Amino acid sequence: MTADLKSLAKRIYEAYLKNFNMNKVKARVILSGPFVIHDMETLCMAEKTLVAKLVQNKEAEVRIFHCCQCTSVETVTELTEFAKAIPGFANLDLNDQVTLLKYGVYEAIFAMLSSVMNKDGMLVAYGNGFITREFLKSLRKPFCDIMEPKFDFAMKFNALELDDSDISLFVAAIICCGDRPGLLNVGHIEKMQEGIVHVLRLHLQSNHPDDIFLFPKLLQKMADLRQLVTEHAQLVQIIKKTESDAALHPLLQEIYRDMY
Ligand SMILES: CC(C)(Sc1ccc(CCN(CCCCC2CCCCC2)C(=O)NC2CCCCC2)cc1)C(=O)O
Repeated sequence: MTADLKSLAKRIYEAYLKNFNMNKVKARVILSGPFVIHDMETLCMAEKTLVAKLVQNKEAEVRIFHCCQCTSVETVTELTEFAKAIPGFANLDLNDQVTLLKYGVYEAIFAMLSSVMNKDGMLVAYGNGFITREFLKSLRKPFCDIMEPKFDFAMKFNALELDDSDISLFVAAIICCGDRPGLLNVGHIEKMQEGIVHVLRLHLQSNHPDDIFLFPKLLQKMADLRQLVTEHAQLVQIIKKTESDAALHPLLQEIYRDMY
């Protein structure tokens, strides 16, 4: 790993630490011991302290869904800044930057969600709440079907024991996929992708000498995320169609529009 490549890995890591409010070290410090949301009584208590304005109120499941949409809008914003640290990203055509982020953001979201999940629940609301996995399963259909596949992905992803230095590069690689539909400058993106993937490979070799297959394991996780997002988008479409009170924020509507 040349000084240039080591420096690119550090640039990407620092961009991740600066641009995401939650990092995995911070999340683990908190999860080691937030207000616990495990039932309807504690949901409504948390709403009154953490999202006071939101609480004529909607059904609980629809309130939770609205709050989730707010966090997605914010994460999409954070991922947009972050992507500028990727060599060549800001030099790409504005329209290609849109296409890459369009397909990439939810893969990045579900990868990063793993850092705040354990087998019993997830840290939420900027580190101030913890919602149990069983509570989310108790919601009425279809809302109970949103988070469980994400916990299942996260348990196996977390068993890889990645740190923030690895995850920042993996999120950059997700954004760089040169096989998204609609790309204008596939060739330049493939070269941008190759550069990030090359740094990811070398960094995993340095940082995880104990796991000689970690790079292909992460390529497979990328593919698993793409399929997780496809399925997620299908469920979101069901909710939007069948749930009168579950309208999508316009930014998220645009992200899902014509996605899959
Ligand atoms: C919104 C759809 C339509 S479905 C969808 C998508 C994503 C999620 C996970 C949202 N979430 C829980 C946010 C929970 C808020 C909490 C609810 C109870 C009262 C207190 C506030 C959360 O913490 N996300 C992290 C954010 C940091 C970066 C990693 C992701 C849930 C549903 C979408 O597709 O966007």
